[PDB]
Amino acid sequence: ALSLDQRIQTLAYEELNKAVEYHQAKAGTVVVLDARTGEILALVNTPGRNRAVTDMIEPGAVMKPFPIAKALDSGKVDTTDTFNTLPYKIGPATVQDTHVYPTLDVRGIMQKSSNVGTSKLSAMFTPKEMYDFYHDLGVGVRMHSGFPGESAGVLRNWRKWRPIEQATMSFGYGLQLSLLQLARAYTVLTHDGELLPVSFEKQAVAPKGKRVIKASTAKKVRELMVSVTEAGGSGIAGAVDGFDVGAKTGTARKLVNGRYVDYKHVATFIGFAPAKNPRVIVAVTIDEPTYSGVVTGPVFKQVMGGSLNILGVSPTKPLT
Repeated sequence: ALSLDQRIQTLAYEELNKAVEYHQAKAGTVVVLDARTGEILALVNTPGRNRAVTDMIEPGAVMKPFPIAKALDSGKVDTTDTFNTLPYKIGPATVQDTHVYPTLDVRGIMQKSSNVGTSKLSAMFTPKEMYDFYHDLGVGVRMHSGFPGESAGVLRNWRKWRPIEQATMSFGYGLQLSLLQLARAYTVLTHDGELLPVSFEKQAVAPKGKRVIKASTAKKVRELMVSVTEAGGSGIAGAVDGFDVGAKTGTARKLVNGRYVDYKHVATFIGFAPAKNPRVIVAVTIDEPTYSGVVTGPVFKQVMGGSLNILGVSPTKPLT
């Protein structure tokens, strides 16, 4: 009475193992969720504990869709609004992007993964507003999936935030989530603005979402996220032939490993497809490979591609 699909589980397992071996990494995880139910279709880790659920990371750039969605959902910004995306200071700290652009619109902020752009969208909101939003996505909240050792992640009390911390949180540092929590947060994008419960049991009743953003906002964000896997986007390595894919990639950071402190870079890729009418969310992490997109994108691409095949979803465009 598990919701896991053996064919997808097997696919995930082989793709993860190939990537971990190839990049000589320390560990890895793949999660596949049903994008409209929250059921787990696959969950695999390298050998040891269930890191997908037990281990939390500072997610980095894969968090950026969320402050973007919040800004659009508020009515305060439009996708065509343009921002100064030059590096800037918060007291003595600098917020800066990997690749510097003088200005980007909201689409460009998504496409190029701008930390400056995201932090400026977040800065339109009070600490309490952003905290309440992250809390409502499930950050720092127990999913009660029925897995033991389930991490709640970390979301610090907004009464303690400095401006720099609000800023870094918008681009995924200074708060912490497990990969399963991250996949679950993505249901806000796939399930028309409502956060779904996560479950490994075959569902008998339709799950009830908790509305976080408008359906129209969720639809717009999934459209923006397509640019990420197209030419000019930071996630081109996880494009899937035949489909439009909304995705993010980034370098997450792991600061806790089981019961111990740690400090490791974690390549991450998460996304959903088909982008207009998503069926599944695939999330991948690979711990300490020895360029996030190039490491995890191929895993994401084969797991997502194979998952859509296995579920019988027709390509929305001719294969190249």
